[PDB]
Amino acid sequence: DCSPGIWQLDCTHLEGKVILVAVHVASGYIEAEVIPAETGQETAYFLLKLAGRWPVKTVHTDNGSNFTSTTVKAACWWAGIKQEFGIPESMNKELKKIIGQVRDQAEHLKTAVQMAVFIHNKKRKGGGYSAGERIVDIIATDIQ
Amino acid sequence: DCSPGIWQLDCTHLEGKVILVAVHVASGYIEAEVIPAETGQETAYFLLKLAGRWPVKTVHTDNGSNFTSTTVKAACWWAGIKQEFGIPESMNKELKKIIGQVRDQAEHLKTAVQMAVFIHNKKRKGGGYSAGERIVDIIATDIQ
Ligand SMILES: Cc1nc2ccc(Br)cc2c(-c2ccc(Cl)cc2)c1[C@H](OC(C)(C)C)C(=O)O
Ligand SMILES: Cc1nc2ccc(Br)cc2c(-c2ccc(Cl)cc2)c1[C@H](OC(C)(C)C)C(=O)O
Ligand SMILES: [As]
Ligand SMILES: [As]
Ligand SMILES: [As]
Ligand SMILES: [As]
Repeated sequence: DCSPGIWQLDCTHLEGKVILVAVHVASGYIEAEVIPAETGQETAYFLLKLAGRWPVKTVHTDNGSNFTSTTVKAACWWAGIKQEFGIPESMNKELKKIIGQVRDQAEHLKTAVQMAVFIHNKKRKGGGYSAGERIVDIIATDIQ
Repeated sequence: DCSPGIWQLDCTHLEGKVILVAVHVASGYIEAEVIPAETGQETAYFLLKLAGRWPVKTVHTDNGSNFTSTTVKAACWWAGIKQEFGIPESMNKELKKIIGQVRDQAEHLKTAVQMAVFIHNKKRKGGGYSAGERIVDIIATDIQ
């Protein structure tokens, strides 16, 4: 399906804390970080992080105002990301499911989150690669 | 050259702050994070993060005592990482070079670091893919 450089970025709340969640839409691969609160500075920094790892062409979000900080515009600018003016899923419900199941295993919400991300990116499809294998396949295919 | 699941993990110091630096040895691709101080908890958490993203088989370090926390052993255990009992470069000098050059562009050391990581992972070889393209090629090739 989708162009290999599109990502979706959003925040959920759990335990009084904010989770920032990136989804590479063609694969389903997520990365995620617990931040103390939703600020433009946290978003910018996460985008900077994401961009030096993957080819990030455009990012979409379900709250466009997330992206209005100058901080955030500065990060998109410097790393050459364009915003998605062009899409009018839920992993957030599912990753939240996975978090709920491991929460036991860890003291800090952040550990549970990364544990949940690990499980998600590694599960093979109901029948069939894993999100982790898919993102890498898609992005390599788009190289060679 | 090297097995696609080997990583090197180490810390450098700059500005009174600790930088944790992961290097995928077959590609030269790095990821990096500024942490407030070198603790076993920071290392564990970074490994958890790294492992849900890439297939991480073994990790090496230039300071084996970094890896003796139970916290750290717990993270390697849960994510199935083995430590490298089997290697007797410098990117640290080079990434530090790249940091020194961009430091100007940012207030916080952390931003400069991610900016430096971005530049590193994206530069094409002197003649020739980039570290970013290489890691993805290696890891996809080892899938199919
Ligand atoms: C604070 C902590 N203390 C521990 C003490 C003993 C053991 Br065995 C594990 C942990 C883990 C622990 C839990 C799970 C895993 Cl996979 C690895 C370590 C944590 C976790 O925090 C990090 C990862 C930041 C150190 C946690 O939140 O529980
Ligand atoms: C605090 C800060 N304030 C700013 C104010 C105006 C503008 Br234009 C950029 C920044 C940037 C800034 C600098 C570089 C880039 Cl690439 C993007 C934003 C930062 C950076 O911090 C992060 C990334 C955490 C927000 C920084 O350390 O300078
Ligand atoms: As957000
Ligand atoms: As943007
Ligand atoms: As370290
Ligand atoms: As280990």
